[PDB]
Amino acid sequence: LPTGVGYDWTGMSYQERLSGNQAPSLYAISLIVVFLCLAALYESWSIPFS
Amino acid sequence: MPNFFIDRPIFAWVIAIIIMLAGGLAILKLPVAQYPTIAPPAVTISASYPGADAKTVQDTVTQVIEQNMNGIDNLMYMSSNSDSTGTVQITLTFESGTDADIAQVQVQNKLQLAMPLLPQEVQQQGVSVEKSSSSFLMVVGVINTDGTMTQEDISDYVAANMKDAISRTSGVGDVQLFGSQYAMRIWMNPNELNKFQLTPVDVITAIKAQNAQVAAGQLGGTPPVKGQQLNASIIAQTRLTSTEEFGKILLKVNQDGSRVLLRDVAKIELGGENYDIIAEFNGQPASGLGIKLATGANALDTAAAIRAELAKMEPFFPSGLKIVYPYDTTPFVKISIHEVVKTLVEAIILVFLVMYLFLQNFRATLIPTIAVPVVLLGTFAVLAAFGFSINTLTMFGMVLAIGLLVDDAIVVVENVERVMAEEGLPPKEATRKSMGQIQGALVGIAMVLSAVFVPMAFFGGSTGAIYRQFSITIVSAMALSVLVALILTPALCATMLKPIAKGDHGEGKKGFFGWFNRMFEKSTHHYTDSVGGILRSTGRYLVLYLIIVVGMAYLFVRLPSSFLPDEDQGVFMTMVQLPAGATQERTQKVLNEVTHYYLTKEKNNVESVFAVNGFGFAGRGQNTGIAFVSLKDWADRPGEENKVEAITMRATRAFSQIKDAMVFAFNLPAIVELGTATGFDFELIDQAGLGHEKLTQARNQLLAEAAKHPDMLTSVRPNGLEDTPQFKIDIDQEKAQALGVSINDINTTLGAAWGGSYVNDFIDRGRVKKVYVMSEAKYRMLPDDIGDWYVRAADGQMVPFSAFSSSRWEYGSPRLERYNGLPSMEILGQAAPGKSTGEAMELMEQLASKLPTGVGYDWTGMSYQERLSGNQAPSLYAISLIVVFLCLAALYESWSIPFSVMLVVPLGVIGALLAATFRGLTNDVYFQVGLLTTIGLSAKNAILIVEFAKDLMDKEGKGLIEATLDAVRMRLRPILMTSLAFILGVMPLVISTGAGSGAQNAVGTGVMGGMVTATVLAIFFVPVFFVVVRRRFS
Amino acid sequence: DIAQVQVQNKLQLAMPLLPQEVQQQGVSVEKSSSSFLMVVGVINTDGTMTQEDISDYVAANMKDAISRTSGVGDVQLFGSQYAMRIWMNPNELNKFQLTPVDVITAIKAQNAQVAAGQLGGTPPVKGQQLNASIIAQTRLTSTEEFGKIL
Amino acid sequence: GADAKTVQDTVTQVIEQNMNGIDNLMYMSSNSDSTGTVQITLTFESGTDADIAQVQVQNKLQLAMPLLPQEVQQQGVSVEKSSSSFLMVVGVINTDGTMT
Amino acid sequence: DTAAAIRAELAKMEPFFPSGLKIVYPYDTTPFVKISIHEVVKTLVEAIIL
Ligand SMILES: NC1CCN(C[C@@H](O)COc2cccc(C(F)(F)F)c2)CC1
Repeated sequence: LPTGVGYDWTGMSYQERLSGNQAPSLYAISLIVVFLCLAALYESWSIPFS
Repeated sequence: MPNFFIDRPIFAWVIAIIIMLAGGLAILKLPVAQYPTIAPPAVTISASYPGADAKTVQDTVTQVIEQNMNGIDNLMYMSSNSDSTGTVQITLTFESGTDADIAQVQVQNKLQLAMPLLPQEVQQQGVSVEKSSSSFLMVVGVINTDGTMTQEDISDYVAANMKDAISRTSGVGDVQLFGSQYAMRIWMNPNELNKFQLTPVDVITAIKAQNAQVAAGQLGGTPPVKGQQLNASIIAQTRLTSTEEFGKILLKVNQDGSRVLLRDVAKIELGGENYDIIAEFNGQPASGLGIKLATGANALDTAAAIRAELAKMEPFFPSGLKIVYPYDTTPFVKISIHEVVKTLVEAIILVFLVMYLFLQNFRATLIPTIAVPVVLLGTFAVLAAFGFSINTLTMFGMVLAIGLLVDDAIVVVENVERVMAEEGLPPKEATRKSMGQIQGALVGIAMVLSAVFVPMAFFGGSTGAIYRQFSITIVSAMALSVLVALILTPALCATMLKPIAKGDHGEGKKGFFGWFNRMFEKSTHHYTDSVGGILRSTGRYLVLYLIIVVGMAYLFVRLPSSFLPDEDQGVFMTMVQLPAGATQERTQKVLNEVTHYYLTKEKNNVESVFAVNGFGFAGRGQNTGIAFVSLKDWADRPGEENKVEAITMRATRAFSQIKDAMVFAFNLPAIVELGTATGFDFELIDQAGLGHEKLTQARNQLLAEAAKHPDMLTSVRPNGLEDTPQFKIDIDQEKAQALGVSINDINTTLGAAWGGSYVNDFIDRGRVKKVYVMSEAKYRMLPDDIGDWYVRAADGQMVPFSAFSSSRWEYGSPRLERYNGLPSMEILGQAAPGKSTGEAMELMEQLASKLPTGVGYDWTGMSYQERLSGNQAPSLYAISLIVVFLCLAALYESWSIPFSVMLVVPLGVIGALLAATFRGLTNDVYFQVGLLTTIGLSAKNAILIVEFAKDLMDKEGKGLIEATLDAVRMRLRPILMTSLAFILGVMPLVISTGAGSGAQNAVGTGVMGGMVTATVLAIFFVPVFFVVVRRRFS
Repeated sequence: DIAQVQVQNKLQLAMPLLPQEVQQQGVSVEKSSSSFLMVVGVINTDGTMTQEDISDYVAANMKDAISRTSGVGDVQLFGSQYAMRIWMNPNELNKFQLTPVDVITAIKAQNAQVAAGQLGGTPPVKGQQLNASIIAQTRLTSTEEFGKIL
Repeated sequence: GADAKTVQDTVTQVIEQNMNGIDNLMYMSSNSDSTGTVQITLTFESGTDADIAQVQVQNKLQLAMPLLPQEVQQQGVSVEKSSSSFLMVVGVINTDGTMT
Repeated sequence: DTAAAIRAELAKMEPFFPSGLKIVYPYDTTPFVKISIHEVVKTLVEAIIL
């Protein structure tokens, strides 16, 4: 479009964009948390990695 | 717990990783501000009644609003000012912890119901309720370097183009315009008005009639006919848009057929809504935006965003328009926080170096280098959890807690090291033995330091809010340090430390390290022998301890008290006060002299001067002014003579020679949200409707009586303006009726001509702007100009003001004050040197008790806080002392041994007091928190010494003297190395002289002195206390 | 607090439609118990003050501060504050061909405080040396000035 | 009686000027109608206390209220928690046909 | 607490009253509350003694 006209998402689309944006960080944090829990419980890094 | 995590090092590492991740998340998400919310929440009501004196505003606005300020929750007090400029300013102060949003909504809601009772002009101008408990994050000035734009033009441009985008910047909480939009000014000529048979009333009526918005209707609107096909909105008369349109307004058509327009009887232009205040930046016209930071926002990021937005704006500006920053204290905040962070990092590095010097082991040194940062990150996480921010108080509290953190890490690592070097056990078994030795002591120490530091969180008022930051920070740091010492440090010792031979303690090494080991062994032997000799003659050293306690009490009573050190923030202020009746031009001349002096005699130090003519502090008028002087960067102002204190002293000395003006230069308070010192704010209330004159007489009597006590009260002065001449127009309404002149017309003519009248709005370039009608300046200057104004009568003949009104000169107040809804006068003072604030307050109460009947008094401001939180300290610390005794008795399973530990407080207190006294520092907040930290470290050392001694006495058959000597021998090294690390860490704070050096010196000098004397004295006084206690109570 | 906030937010929509007398008297929104926390009476032992004098003293010197005390939800004055009372005589109004409308207009015109402006007010002319507030008609303060209203 | 442009410049712009700086504000959308009506919906972050947000919006709206036309003030500027979806529609008819 | 605050405010007012003016408390249930709670506390102490 011409210069000076931008866009944005509002309402349902805003929430959809937020969910999509924050999904990968959620996955990374959950994987890290599970890895740390396994390392704490089984007293190892090999078992968490496997 | 220590044994659990020695077999599970990975679980300890997982806990540490969780703590570090939480701390990092907090650091990324924490707010940053110079100070937290310290002032009690306050809500301020502002109204304007143009052209009105103080009494008119007070009787028509102030009292009406004050009589409706009922049913508002958590209100400490209320005060109000009514100024001769026509403005009422009412401040309602609520208790700390009150929800500022709820207080503001309640205040405005009670005012919305009071609104119908106010004059229509006040309603038209609007009454605004705001939060005055906060200050400006930044001031962005806009100047014109070509002279093509006046102050009004710059203000209008800033309003139209800059205010919106600045307000939309992230983190910006509020934007106040230093100016106002354009206003359609109608400058009336009384001669032309009389020539064309007109008055100001006619001008206002014509403007209202011919400049309005009319609701027209709609074509084919519902309910329509059964065959309508077109529906359109009808547009009709709309507001005017240009000065030419206003000039064409028709006032009357003469009999001969001539047309009288508005331009015929007046000049039409685009001026300002108000002309009371003129802002200049280095002598050039200037406008500005005052930006307040939003709640929970990062001050540094917000300032950076504001600057980025301004830089984006720069290209589109009209030629000659420039952006300046007269009040930029953000650099001070940045440098202060950076200095604190550098202090923390250098403290960690020095801990590493001292650990390597004393233990000569790389992994042992690494262990604290891991432990301490974990505790710091956890402390950041804890601050974020409880809704705290990164500010000066919290960061200095962290600096203070570094001592305890490093002490814990050093204690654990050094004890494991010593067990390895003595018993020859491997790292795991040695760590088990060490933690079995010291874990109960660590837990008891955590409890004791909790008892020591928690009570500060329960102080009341602004001082209590200040102390709560340190309390929470240090308590969280200490708790996390203890948890780390119980969880991670044992695991790190068990997994990282290498084995050491049974008999190896560095003697066989060569070089500097071998020499140091031999010297330390010899010093330990000498110290052990000296302690053994001391224990044979404990009575002499008990007498010496009594001497130390007496000296401590003497120094404490002789040490002056304060709140916060005054800082060189790169800016300061200069107030100009001219005599009563001085006009804007005289104040402008004086401010020009001040600006010339600052830009010539201090050109090497001053970067710019922002002179505001029209309002100073504690008043606003043509005779008052304020200049905000900005200094160059500290790197460009080296030496004591080039700092704010010296510059202000020199400027005041230079300005003392200015005649017919009081010009006084001074520095900002530590927290600008409070104007506070070692002084008192006192209110003298008219409790029986005596009147203004009797209240003035009572105030004068009180001032004389206070001046008759120079040894206790200093500079007791009123915080207000004296009565000034006023011009009274006494209208004889009988003559007006006889001449057929309506008194309403007379009053409207007088007010519109001399006071100015707001008529209605108009749409300029798509923005609503006010329309003002006022007399042209030439005809409303002097009393004689009153004769130039005529008013039509019922007969149609003009009558002069002299025909139905007389004039004279009287005396009246240019500023009327009320406290708690009653007339009042404010008196500021301070206790004389060597006298406490409480004594000055008591003397002022005694002097007030001898005042005329019907005159009461009250304490407001900091005096109110003093009167509430007066005796709370000693009780809070008697509770703390009792809880410490109980915790120590639990730890040692003895009702008497706790005293041997508790008797160590004076050893550090005396050193802190001596260091403060020699350097001349005061008993301020930073000194007190450093004193508490020194007491905590000394108590920790004494607790460990007594624990070792009692363990030797009980778990082994060793005697009292033998156990004490062995305990002190074992504990000498960790004590000395921790003290060395902390002292070297605080050297930069002690020696600092740059930005933020006031707080740095206040924190560092007391810590240095207390730590030095605690380390020196405790190492041979704690054994004496333990031996004496065990002998007397066994 | 929120209940009162919402109630007042709805009431400020109706306020413009209420009669001007109701607005001038003052619409109030309280959040208080329906029963008195206490009753603070005021008497005169010497007997030198009438009930009206005591009521006026309580209203003018005691009621407002008590209403501002925290926790006080509502205050009911067992009496009333003083006001300047004009007891009209219809026979004398008819004698001079006057009505209560004329009396009210005269009171409004001759008992007022007017913003009269300033000497040397801003924007001033160059060389202006004097700045003073102009004082004009002030509100009457006694029961002798109202009696002199023409 | 004011078109969309005039009411926008006189009301909507003035009101939305002061709406910046309110806590937890995701965004805001306003519309100005030819009948002089103005709506300004401020959508806050999920989990925000709606009552506190309404109180803050009222506090910021006071700073603009006196700057609006007197006709607006006579009609009244309302601030209230809003929803954009109908929970239900309850219709009413007459089965006799007697009522219009 | 509100009754205590009211009494404190009245105490602040009294010094400036006209001659003969006096404050009385024709209706106040707070004394009943004080004596009731005190009586229950007394019964507790006597119960411990018994
Ligand atoms: N109509 C307008 C005309 C222009 N001025 C502007 C001055 O207020 C700016 O001066 C300052 C600068 C910095 C801080 C302050 C503080 F003290 F308020 F924090 C005041 C106000 C009224």
